[PDB]
Amino acid sequence: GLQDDPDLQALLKGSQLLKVKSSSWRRERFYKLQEDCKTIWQESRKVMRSPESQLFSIEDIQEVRMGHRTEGLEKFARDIPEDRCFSIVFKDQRNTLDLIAPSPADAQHWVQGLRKIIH
Ligand SMILES: O=P(O)(O)O[C@@H]1[C@H](O)[C@H](O)[C@@H](OP(=O)(O)O)[C@H](OP(=O)(O)O)[C@H]1O
Repeated sequence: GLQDDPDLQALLKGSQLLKVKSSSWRRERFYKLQEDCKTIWQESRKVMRSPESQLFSIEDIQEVRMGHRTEGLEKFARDIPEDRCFSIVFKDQRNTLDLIAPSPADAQHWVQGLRKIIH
C-alpha cells in the first residue's frame, strides 16, 4: 500500500480542491495526506487559524461519498459532474467537507485513497 498504491501516492503529494459552502462560496483549498497515513493537512483562511487546526485525523472520518450525496453538494454543485465531487463525513462535530476535484482522476484518488485508509 501507500508507496505502491497510486491513489495514496497522489494524496501524499496533495491536491488543490474546491471547498463548497454555498452558491457563491466555492474556494480553493489544498489538502495533503501526511506520511504517517494518519492525518490530513488542510489549508485554512480562518480568522483565528493555527497549525493544529489545519490537521485532522483519518480516525475522525465516518465515510467518504462520491457524487452529489450531501445537501450541500446537491444544492450548491449542480453544475459539477458526478465524477468530480465527493464528501468527507466526520464522527464528531466537524462539519462535512463537500469537495470538487479538478478532474475525475483526482476525485478517484481521494475517494478510493481515503476508503483504503479508513478500512
Ligand atoms: O465565510 P468566510 O468569512 O470566508 O470564512 C469561511 C467560512 O466560515 C467557511 O464556512 C469556513 O469553512 P468550514 O465551514 O469548513 O469551516 C472557512 O474555513 P477555512 O478557511 O478553514 O476553509 C472560512 O474561511
